[PDB]
Amino acid sequence: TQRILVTGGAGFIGTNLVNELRNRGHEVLAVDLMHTEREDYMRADVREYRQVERIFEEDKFDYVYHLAAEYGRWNGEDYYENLWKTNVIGTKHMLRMQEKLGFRMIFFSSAEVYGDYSGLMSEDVMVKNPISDTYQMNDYAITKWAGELMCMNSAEMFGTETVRVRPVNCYGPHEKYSPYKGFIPIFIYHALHRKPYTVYKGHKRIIDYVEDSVRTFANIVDNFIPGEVYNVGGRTEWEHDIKEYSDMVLEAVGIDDSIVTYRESEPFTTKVKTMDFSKAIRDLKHDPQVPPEEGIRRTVEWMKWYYRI
Amino acid sequence: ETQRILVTGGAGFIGTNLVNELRNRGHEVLAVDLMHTEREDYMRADVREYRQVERIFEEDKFDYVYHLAAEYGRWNGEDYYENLWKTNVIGTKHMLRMQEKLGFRMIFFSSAEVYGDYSGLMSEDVMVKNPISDTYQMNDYAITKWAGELMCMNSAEMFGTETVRVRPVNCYGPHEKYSPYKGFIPIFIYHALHRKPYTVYKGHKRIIDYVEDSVRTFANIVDNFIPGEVYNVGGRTEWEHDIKEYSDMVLEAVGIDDSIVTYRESEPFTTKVKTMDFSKAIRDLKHDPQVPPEEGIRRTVEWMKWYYR
Ligand SMILES: NC(=O)c1ccc[n+]([C@@H]2O[C@H](COP(=O)([O-])OP(=O)(O)OC[C@H]3O[C@@H](n4cnc5c(N)ncnc54)[C@H](O)[C@@H]3O)[C@@H](O)[C@H]2O)c1
Ligand SMILES: NC(=O)c1ccc[n+]([C@@H]2O[C@H](COP(=O)([O-])OP(=O)(O)OC[C@H]3O[C@@H](n4cnc5c(N)ncnc54)[C@H](O)[C@@H]3O)[C@@H](O)[C@H]2O)c1
Ligand SMILES: O=c1ccn([C@@H]2O[C@H](COP(=O)(O)OP(=O)(O)O[C@H]3OC[C@@H](O)[C@H](O)[C@H]3O)[C@@H](O)[C@H]2O)c(=O)[nH]1
Ligand SMILES: O=c1ccn([C@@H]2O[C@H](COP(=O)(O)OP(=O)(O)O)[C@@H](O)[C@H]2O)c(=O)[nH]1
Repeated sequence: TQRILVTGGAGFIGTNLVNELRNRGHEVLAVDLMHTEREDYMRADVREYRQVERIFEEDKFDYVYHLAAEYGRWNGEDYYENLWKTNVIGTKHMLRMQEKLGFRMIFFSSAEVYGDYSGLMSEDVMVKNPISDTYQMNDYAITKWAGELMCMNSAEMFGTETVRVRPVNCYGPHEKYSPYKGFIPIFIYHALHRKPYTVYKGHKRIIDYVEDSVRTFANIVDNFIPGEVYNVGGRTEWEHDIKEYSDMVLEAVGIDDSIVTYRESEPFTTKVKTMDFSKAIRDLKHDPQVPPEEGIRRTVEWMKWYYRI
Repeated sequence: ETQRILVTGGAGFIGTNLVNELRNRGHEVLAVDLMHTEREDYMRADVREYRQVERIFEEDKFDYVYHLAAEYGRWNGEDYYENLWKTNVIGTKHMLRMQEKLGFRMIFFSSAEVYGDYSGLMSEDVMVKNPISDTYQMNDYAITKWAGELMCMNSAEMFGTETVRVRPVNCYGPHEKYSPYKGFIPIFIYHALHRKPYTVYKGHKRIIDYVEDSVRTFANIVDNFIPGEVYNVGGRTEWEHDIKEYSDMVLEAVGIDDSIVTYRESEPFTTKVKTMDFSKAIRDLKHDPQVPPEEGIRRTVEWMKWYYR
């Protein structure tokens, strides 16, 4: 049993991951940007080196899961000061800590680093494909790619031991609605309130249920390979177009699509994210159990409970 | 037509030379930098601070903006990374938000550091068609310049902003003060003029460019501005030399031997060779440097003797 730090530990993936790691008997400190009522929790703004160093003055960590971030492509454009300071300077503070202390780190990147690539998003597309294939389309995507490069330069210069993960389209319990969240919680919250929402038809995604993904994220402790990078998401065969996902939300809520406005495609948005999960299947026992239809049913149920509907 | 031009980083090395070249052509030029000075047509503005950026534009309308404001140098970037990311990236995003509102034309200062450790001809299209692993940026400073380029291209795509990117290479000459964080030329010159020891890492090659030549090329962008373009600006492909050759030119111009020099094989985490292609600057920007390294180094030795009395 390891001592583990989860930054962004009060977020959506963070909350789920902290619970998964604790269920495995790890000792886990959750750190995030606000005070909470949680146990084994500490506020630390990762932009502030003093507050990052204070996390490490208490105890030694074997593993650090670094999720602390400004999340979302349009959040990143609208709040870019917070984005760059948190996602990049915060990551560099974590790397300076890792170079001093020698913990193992799991860096949270994003499938947004593949840009608008139309082919199979294998991890080696960010190695052997022409650079123009994956040009990042928004500041958020660039912060995650800069993070990856900084992790590799730290490894080269100081022998730091880091695994990078590229999460994909995660949904499920502990993801609150806001207008800056992804499509699934937008669709569910709006459908639950009979409020109109837009479907941009011309795109496809693979959605991953958070309970599955954090199982895989937690498996990195059991087979940690310094220098590696993994796409972590659902299954290649779970790819759907956006109307298919909307129709699953509406069916689980029990209404038709009269509240839906159909548009052809969202500008400046990736068309398709056709992921390859073969490396996670190989090294991390990746084996997701909850496909979109069942996952959306569970997420509708959780939001009804959470919002006291 | 005489233009109204803003130069950020206008009290720095290239900035001071560029402001002078532009004013000599009869442009109206406001210089902006991080400190108060005695200079005329000068304003302090910290480009990290949006309010201070906005204030630059509340007085005057600018036709062209040369954006040089930056934390310069790979080792400076590692040692002062907070300042690096906030100035080089957040500052550039503030300038792009201003460009989106006001519609001025911008020249963005990147770096040949964006080519990483590439061993082939560093043509601009290496950052387009070559495998991404060929040019992985090796330090935070290099990443900030590549991030800036991507942000410029995303602004052009989303808002129709008109930007030319330049990749300066290894610039030297008058108005470059010595510090320990400067590049190899002023380090060699200053130390030699003071009989102070310095190291030569032999296993590298560079092409060095005299600043009065480079700013003539930078000023020429006003006369032929092609939205979306990117140019390497430096000396000539055939001015390539190994580091000992440059040391020997400095020592000869000072009038001493190399007893102050310690020879090492190669500098870790440092690009081996920067074999630049200037064919695009020759085509579009009348690039025609008059001052090769031998003569350039003589003139720079002369200027440092005057400055440091
Ligand atoms: N589908 C996905 O959700 C997805 C996809 C790709 C990448 N990611 C990445 O996975 C991670 C988790 O995403 P999420 O969906 O849980 O988002 P989230 O916003 O719910 O989680 C991020 C957490 O980081 C915290 N945080 C922000 N700035 C901070 C700071 N300065 N100091 C400390 N904490 C700070 C936030 O308060 C939040 O709780 C992020 O790194 C995100 O970029 C997620
Ligand atoms: N000199 C070279 O060989 C070379 C090579 C590649 C790229 N570049 C780029 O060219 C530009 C000029 O380089 P230089 O050699 O003249 O360096 P320099 O440091 O002399 O010039 C940069 C200037 O930016 C100013 N500055 C820094 N932070 C600022 C802030 N927040 N607000 C306002 N001003 C700020 C500095 O005070 C300085 O005067 C930089 O963008 C640099 O990265 C130079
Ligand atoms: O209201 C909406 C929102 C989104 N969509 C569509 O749903 C798809 C998914 O969009 P999301 O923004 O949820 O997800 P994206 O994959 O585009 O990026 C999102 O998830 C991955 C993260 O790394 C990014 O930061 C985040 O913005 C897109 O095709 C979008 O057009 C709608 O049809 N309607
Ligand atoms: O004291 C020094 C500093 C640098 N260099 C070498 O000079 C070259 C130019 O390095 P600089 O940092 O000036 O520029 P860059 O590497 O960023 O092009 C590199 O090969 C360095 O190894 C050197 O021999 N001695």
